[PDB]
Amino acid sequence: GEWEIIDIGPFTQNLGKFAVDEENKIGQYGRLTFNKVIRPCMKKTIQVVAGYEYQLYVYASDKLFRADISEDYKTRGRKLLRFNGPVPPP
Amino acid sequence: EWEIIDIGPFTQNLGKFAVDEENKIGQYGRLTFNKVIRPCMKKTIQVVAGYEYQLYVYASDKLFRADISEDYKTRGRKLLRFNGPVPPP
Repeated sequence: GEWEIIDIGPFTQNLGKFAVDEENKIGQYGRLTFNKVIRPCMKKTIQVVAGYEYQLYVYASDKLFRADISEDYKTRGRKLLRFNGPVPPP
Repeated sequence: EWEIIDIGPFTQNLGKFAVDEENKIGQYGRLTFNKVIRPCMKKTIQVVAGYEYQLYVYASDKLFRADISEDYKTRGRKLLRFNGPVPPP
């Protein structure tokens, strides 16, 4: 899935020291002294959209070509990947 | 993951764009756009944006629930949420 349980080893314990240090910046509680991080530790790998790839059958100078073009997500920046032909119609 | 889209203006526009970019590299001479025909396929590309971490941390003998985010590209980290005290898991 998207969720995964991790070891409470060092990297994790160091995630703990960060939490408290940032908590101390806020100070909602006392001057929190870091003790330890315990099981369970949940890690959510966040997947988002980078943009797309379009596959075309396009007729150029009456010749059937297959165009592979990409487009970026937030910028709509498009780039032509491949362009071969002529190719058999589908 | 794979998607089929119609061949409307948007898609024809994609075709006008493609040819025009081929004219630049000109591996097939000067080509003139006619039309884009079925089928049109669209693939969505997903990349990792970063991570969220759910921790159970002890602070001054108090058990808290902390949520941190960490950013893929930059390793940048932020404390989303810090509540407590909370009963042991």
